[PDB]
Amino acid sequence: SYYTPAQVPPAGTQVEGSTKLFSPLTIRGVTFPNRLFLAPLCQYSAKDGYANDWHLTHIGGIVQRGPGLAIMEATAVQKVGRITPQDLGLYDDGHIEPLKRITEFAHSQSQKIGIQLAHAGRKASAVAPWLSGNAMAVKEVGGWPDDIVAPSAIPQEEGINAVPKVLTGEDIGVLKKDWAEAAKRAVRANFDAIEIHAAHGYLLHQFLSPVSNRRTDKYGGSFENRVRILLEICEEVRAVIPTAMPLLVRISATDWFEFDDNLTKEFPESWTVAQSIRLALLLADRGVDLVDVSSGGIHAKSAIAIRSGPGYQVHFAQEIKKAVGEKLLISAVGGIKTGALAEEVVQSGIDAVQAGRWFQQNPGLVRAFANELGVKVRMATQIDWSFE
Amino acid sequence: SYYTQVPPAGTQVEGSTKLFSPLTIRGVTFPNRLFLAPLCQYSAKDGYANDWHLTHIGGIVQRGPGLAIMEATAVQKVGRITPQDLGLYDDGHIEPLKRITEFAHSQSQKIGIQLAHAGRKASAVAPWLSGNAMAVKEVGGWPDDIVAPSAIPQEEGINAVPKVLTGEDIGVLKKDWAEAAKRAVRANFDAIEIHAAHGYLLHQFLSPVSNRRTDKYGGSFENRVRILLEICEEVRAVIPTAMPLLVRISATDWFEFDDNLTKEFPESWTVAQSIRLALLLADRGVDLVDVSSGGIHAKSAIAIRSGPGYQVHFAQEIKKAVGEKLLISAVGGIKTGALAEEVVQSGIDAVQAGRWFQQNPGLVRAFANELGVKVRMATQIDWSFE
Ligand SMILES: Cc1cc2nc3c(=O)[nH]c(=O)nc-3n(C[C@H](O)[C@H](O)[C@H](O)COP(=O)(O)O)c2cc1C
Ligand SMILES: Cc1cc2nc3c(=O)[nH]c(=O)nc-3n(C[C@H](O)[C@H](O)[C@H](O)COP(=O)(O)O)c2cc1C
Ligand SMILES: [Cl-]
Ligand SMILES: [Cl-]
Repeated sequence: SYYTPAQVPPAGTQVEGSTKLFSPLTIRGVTFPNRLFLAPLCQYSAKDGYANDWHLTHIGGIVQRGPGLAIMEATAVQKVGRITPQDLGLYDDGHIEPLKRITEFAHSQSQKIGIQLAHAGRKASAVAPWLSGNAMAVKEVGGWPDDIVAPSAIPQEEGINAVPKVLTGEDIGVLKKDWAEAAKRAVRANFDAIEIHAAHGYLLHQFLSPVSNRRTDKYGGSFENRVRILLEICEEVRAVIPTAMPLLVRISATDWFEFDDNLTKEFPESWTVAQSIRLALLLADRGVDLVDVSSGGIHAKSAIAIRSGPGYQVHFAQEIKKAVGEKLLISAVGGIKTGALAEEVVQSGIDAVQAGRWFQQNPGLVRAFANELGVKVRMATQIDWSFE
Repeated sequence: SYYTQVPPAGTQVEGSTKLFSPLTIRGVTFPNRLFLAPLCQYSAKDGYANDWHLTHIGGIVQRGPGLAIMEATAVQKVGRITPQDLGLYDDGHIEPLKRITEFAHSQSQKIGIQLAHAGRKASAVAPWLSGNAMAVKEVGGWPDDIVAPSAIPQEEGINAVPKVLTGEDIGVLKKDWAEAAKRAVRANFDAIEIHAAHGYLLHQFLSPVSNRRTDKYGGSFENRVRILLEICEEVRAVIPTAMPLLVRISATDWFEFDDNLTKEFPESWTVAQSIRLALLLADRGVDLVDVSSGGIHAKSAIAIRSGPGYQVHFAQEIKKAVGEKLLISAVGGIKTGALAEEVVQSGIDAVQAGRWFQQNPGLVRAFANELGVKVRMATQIDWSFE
């Protein structure tokens, strides 16, 4: 073989330097070149759940610049489980082909790509956040307010959201099968990893939290009952995806009520960090490789933790990681917006960090972090050449 | 109508800089005067655009350059710079480029493409392999088939000696430039640029260093500019009258600024000739000239340099000479918003940036921040700042 090109590592490889952040991480059959992941970040740009060239150019522009793993936004496992009418879906076989075009591009760059499987439950059929932080998408704009579902018939915010329909046991069986089928579709779309969304007040968190889950069947009313649907979904997803495939779960570490004097009185039973630790070990027992630690979402008084400060919920990730040790990988997310902070989080014992907004603000976040840390991390050949 | 506006990304929503003020050419309005300069990606096979080009251009267009000019795109197969260049020499090239213009248009953005021919600098390797070396046939090259006005290699002992274009070859070449322009129109580009710079084919005719012909295409100024004037006429005859037509020139071979190089190359391409040419181009429906420099010789490299605004003065000299008869853009190290605004406030109509966009696709927002103004991004991108 003549004129063989010089071999190069994937973009995102630490070619000079010894930071932990830009050191590789292997989970089962996949090696990520570094531990700075793109967090799932809804784009509100789809019709009928299909990815289009917005998603391809958005994700592709970031993947050119070497995140260790690029996790695609919340992708609904049921049509009625979309957050907005503009969400991605994996509930139709037709969804596979456009997503495959994105994974193909990532793989042309020798990059790793994942997707977050999701269901919004009682927070479904809402409008994009630039229209409202919480308002219904009515049927005339593609909404389905009459068809949203939940563990209990309680609206997210009364007077704003539709009252959800209560899932029956049969409905829960169908839901679990649909989660598994969406996972099978993600595999057919050639994703390298899958994440289950169990956070941010969406359907699985609605079962986890006694604030939203008032059921008295086997899916509510005790810790074992409240985590049951998530544990069952993890088992059934693991049963249908390759054993080589990393399985991630994103959780809300707490409803935050436990940390405020008044809110604890108002909601004396809620989802808490101690329950998250207990849950994390049960997840590890079912083949979940990594848990990403966010927080919030279950109530108007408990927003999704999208905040303005640095590393604002790293401490939850650290408490969980201290409790679980090497039995489970942990990633932190939230305001991890400089290289110094990202490296400090992983040096403290956290296995990886994720950034969401900071990648959309700066698709070259990896190189910014590398520059701050005084190390060299390869970009795409064309991009590195542009610095000449 | 129930449940019913935002301006395009790149619109100055607060502030009064000239840089982020709109510019109208014929039937097209650009929301600002910061353009993405043509920037080869060396990522194509057989001239076809692919998802590298789509994700590269799309990621920049999301962030609102007034006009995104796509890289040198060959009008003949043998006119590619490298075997990895884009082409518009085959109808098959239309649909992949159409996907890119479709995405730009979904963002209400304007997109152009640079039609090009490398002449005696064709069939070279990508620059990270060599600044100048032949792509041999075994790696997709065509050294035996490169063409030029005169049988003189770019660098002797490095580049193949080119075949001399005959009169009939020149007729075919002009028809191929026009056919590529027709294909660019069918791919739904908003604007077209003719590449007449950087030592490539049309500059090879312009400069007496490379053009030693004694037919009607060499040996005098009128003869040396002839092929470019004729190509501009042929292209204008086949594209919409509403379409902006740009030309990129090399302002000079640089030999005129050094006594020894003037002795060694007593006739070369010069700024004064660029001024004369610019007015002839304006007469033929060229709307805007972008001012670069260099390329014709090892002793005259393409001006890709490390300093700020390093050939702004050529653009200013040409703009002073042509006045309102022609629009002028500057390029080269225009890497901060303060500099870009100073350049346009000196009378230049627009500025272009190449490397600085690939380094930072959000260059527009960086420049706007430095200037203390607000320039809209795609809705999703502006939302990510909440
Ligand atoms: C516009 C937007 C969309 C988001 N979409 C998702 C999503 O689809 N899934 C998810 O789990 N989190 C989502 N999040 C939360 C982020 O993944 C992330 O956890 C949060 O923004 C904090 O990290 P950051 O400071 O790096 O952005 C979103 C956040 C924003 C601002
Ligand atoms: C990698 C690379 C590729 C380029 N490709 C082209 C091209 O296709 N056509 C062109 O006219 N100029 C091309 N240029 C020159 C640029 O358009 C630009 O004029 C030059 O890089 C200086 O401007 P800048 O400082 O903004 O990069 C290229 C430059 C580089 C570094
Ligand atoms: Cl979310
Ligand atoms: Cl060039």
